[PDB]
Amino acid sequence: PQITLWKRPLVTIKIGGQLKEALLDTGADDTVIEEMSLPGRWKPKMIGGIGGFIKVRQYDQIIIEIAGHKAIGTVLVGPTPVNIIGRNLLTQIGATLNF
Amino acid sequence: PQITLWKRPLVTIKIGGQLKEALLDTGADDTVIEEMSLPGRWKPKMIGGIGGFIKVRQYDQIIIEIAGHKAIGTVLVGPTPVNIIGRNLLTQIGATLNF
Ligand SMILES: CC(C)CN(C[C@@H](O)[C@H](Cc1cc(F)cc(F)c1)NC(=O)O[C@@H]1C[C@@H]2CO[C@@H]3OCC[C@H]1[C@H]23)S(=O)(=O)c1ccc2nc(NC3CC3)sc2c1
Ligand SMILES: [Cl-]
Ligand SMILES: [Cl-]
Ligand SMILES: [Cl-]
Ligand code: NA
Repeated sequence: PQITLWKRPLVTIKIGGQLKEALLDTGADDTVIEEMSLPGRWKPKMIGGIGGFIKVRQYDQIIIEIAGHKAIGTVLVGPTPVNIIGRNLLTQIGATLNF
Repeated sequence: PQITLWKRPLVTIKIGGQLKEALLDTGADDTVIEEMSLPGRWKPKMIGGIGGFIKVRQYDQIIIEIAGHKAIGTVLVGPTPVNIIGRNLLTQIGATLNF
């Protein structure tokens, strides 16, 4: 598909058996999801943008389905205001910016 | 161009006759640039990021070139940790996400 940018590029994702809405975010290195349980091990991490830093849990090798497309990668879980699909997963679904 | 996402989508912008580096950011509604001088009056705005809010200065109808593409629109100036080109200007340069 081709997604215009007149409004926020929100898509449905499936993660951890749950459906969520998330933002396709080319300005995000990493994928950051609101609080949820995920299986396996994790380790703490600090990530920082506008307004400062938040503490998250880093889970590796997590399968996600993004707008119908499966990928695997690291997911960060914590108190983000918005669920964000970052470049680590956008690359895996073949997403590009075109102009 | 067609920009892949294996690295940050950084481009050169020109604003006020000066070149700067900025991030093409589909997760940003608005364009936010580090402290600089812009002409005219400004209005107040708050923008919510992952770590909290910053106050910024809103300047309207600013001439800005993004990767060689001319735009004229709203620029927010404040203590952002990187220069961000958001959807208000990505739409002016005809950018889409594709996969
Ligand atoms: C968090 C998103 C929902 C929103 N952000 C855009 C992001 O793309 C942002 C853009 C960004 C902001 C920043 F401060 C530094 C940076 F490197 C990139 N990424 C970011 O915060 O990522 C974090 C900082 C690292 C970079 O990527 C890594 O993985 C993602 C999690 C973190 C780390 S933002 O920068 O806070 C932003 C930009 C414009 C904007 N415009 C707004 N307008 C108001 C009407 C609503 S709110 C608003 C918020
Ligand atoms: Cl990853
Ligand atoms: Cl590729
Ligand atoms: Cl604008
Ligand atoms: Na894991």
